[PDB]
Amino acid sequence: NDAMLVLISYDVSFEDPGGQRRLRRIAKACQDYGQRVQYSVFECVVDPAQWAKLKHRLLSEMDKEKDCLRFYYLGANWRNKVEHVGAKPAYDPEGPLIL
Amino acid sequence: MYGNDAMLVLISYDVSFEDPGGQRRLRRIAKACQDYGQRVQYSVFECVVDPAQWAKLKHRLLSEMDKEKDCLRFYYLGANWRNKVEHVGAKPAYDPEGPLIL
Ligand SMILES: [Cl-]
Ligand code: NA
Repeated sequence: NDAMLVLISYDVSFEDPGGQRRLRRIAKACQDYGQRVQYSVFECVVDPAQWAKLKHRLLSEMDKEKDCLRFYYLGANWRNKVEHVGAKPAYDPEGPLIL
Repeated sequence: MYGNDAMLVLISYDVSFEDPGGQRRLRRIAKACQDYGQRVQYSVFECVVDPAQWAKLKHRLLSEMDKEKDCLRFYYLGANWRNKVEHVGAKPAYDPEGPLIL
């Protein structure tokens, strides 16, 4: 199916030992699908098969009692629904602002 | 409640803590956003706003940010944001009582 963008907000206490480990694992899982717009906010462009696989990984890595994941479904036309103002994102500043 | 023309904007404020200004700007931006929704991360905000409200809020946010040091990204979830947001796990620390989704 058509690729869509999911914006993933991972609310984790990263300065805590476990939180740091879980964030690293979640960041690694998300990395090649898009870009890291904050330390724990990820954009992932995914078709249906990719998203089913990815979502399962993320839910497995998080601690459901301590952390929370929020998914924002921007759809296939995410480009028409995202706006960037200001400095380039710290991560991959050479890439496009919008995926 | 909200009007039928209300929509959700998810605001990611990638703010620089290189100097004390960052925390100040974040405090101002958080305050501007607080009236319209909830704070889902330290610098990620949800705001439910109609067109006129958004025009005013957006202008305020752009004026408070430092455009050289910081970045603001706006994600326009539309009038049907409720069908496009999913929460898993613990309640948000800011406004832990309220609904998970506005
Ligand atoms: Cl922290
Ligand atoms: Na960390």
